[PDB]
Amino acid sequence: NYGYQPLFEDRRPRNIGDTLTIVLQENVSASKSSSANASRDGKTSFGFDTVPRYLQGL
Amino acid sequence: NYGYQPLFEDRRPRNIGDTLTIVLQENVSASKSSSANASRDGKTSFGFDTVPRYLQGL
Repeated sequence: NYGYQPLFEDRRPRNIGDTLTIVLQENVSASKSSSANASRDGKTSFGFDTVPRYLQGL
Repeated sequence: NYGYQPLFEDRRPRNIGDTLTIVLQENVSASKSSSANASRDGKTSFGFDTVPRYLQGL
């Protein structure tokens, strides 16, 4: 004797020892990315190629 | 016995121990960028290639 068994209810595990099918379908995909940058360029110049006479002391 | 179980309400977790499915879907993307620049160019010239006689002292 197996006890009350339903007639229209789906066949589910109910007690200890009942078997159940597991469809293993795992798909995990995690990602991360990052970046940082900095730049700085400078040029300076001053040339008195021909100095006038009133400014040759400076 | 499991207590009052609704019939048309969706199957939600209500008490401690109930299971809930989480669909992990994260998509975060932050960005920032900036720049600055400056420039300055100068030329000056004066040439008395042929100096007139009344101006040869200056």
